Amino acid sequence: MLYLTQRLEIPAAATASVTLPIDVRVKSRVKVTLNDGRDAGLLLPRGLLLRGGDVLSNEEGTEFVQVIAADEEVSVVRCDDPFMLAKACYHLGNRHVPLQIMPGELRYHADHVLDDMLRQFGLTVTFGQLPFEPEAGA
Amino acid sequence: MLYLTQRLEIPAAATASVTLPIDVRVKSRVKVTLNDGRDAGLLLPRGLLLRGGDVLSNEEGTEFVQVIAADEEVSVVRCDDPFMLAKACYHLGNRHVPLQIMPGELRYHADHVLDDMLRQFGLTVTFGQLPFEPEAG
Repeated sequence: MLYLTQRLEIPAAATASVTLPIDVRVKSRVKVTLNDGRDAGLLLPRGLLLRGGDVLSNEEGTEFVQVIAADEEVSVVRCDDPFMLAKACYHLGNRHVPLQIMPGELRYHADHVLDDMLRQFGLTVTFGQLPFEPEAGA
Repeated sequence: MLYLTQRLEIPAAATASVTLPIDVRVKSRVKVTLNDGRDAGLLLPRGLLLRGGDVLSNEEGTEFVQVIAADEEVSVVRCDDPFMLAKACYHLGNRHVPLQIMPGELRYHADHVLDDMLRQFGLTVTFGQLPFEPEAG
């Protein structure tokens, strides 16, 4: 039974693979079927951030699996007006809502109350099944 | 004494004014000093936010006091890259920091800890003595 351990920075062979949510990419240690086929456990230190593209490796180095942010039910906000988005970011952080931030776009786990709070800013909120990479801050 | 009890939606020619910082402007019941030296007691409806430009009057409609946001010690954050400002807003709100948000310009009570924290994000912080008007949520 192969078990993942250390996390390298160097993006080696993408021959192996695994796809997990944000929920599990902060467990440091767990197990479920993978993408390369070969099931495997986990051995990562405390308080680690696993990002889409972040390669992993074992003690032997024979394998270099890759972590992939699985699609997750999220609310997506797209606007080309930084101000309207800035305001939003403020109020979401004020409720400690894990949020993904990119130019012209925001992502947070689907929640209608939040969608209505954002629509109250004249923002368009649409549902999506996409990878969720919220801001570093657990 | 003199009591200001209403905030007329309808403007009017001001007969006086009182300068006040945000902490006071959130206070419904309080004794203040008009800029002409007279003492007036604010007795407006509870839970109301006084903004600069607000005009308070009395029952008899014989006094129209204009609220002026007092100059406060604030840090000012800018960046030609608007996307950089957003992340700062998210973190500031995470810490529940009163914040004034304008297009390409943030403002908050000067605090050196927050300043460094924002420089990390690579934001240039500046200082000013300006009227502070934080978001109300």
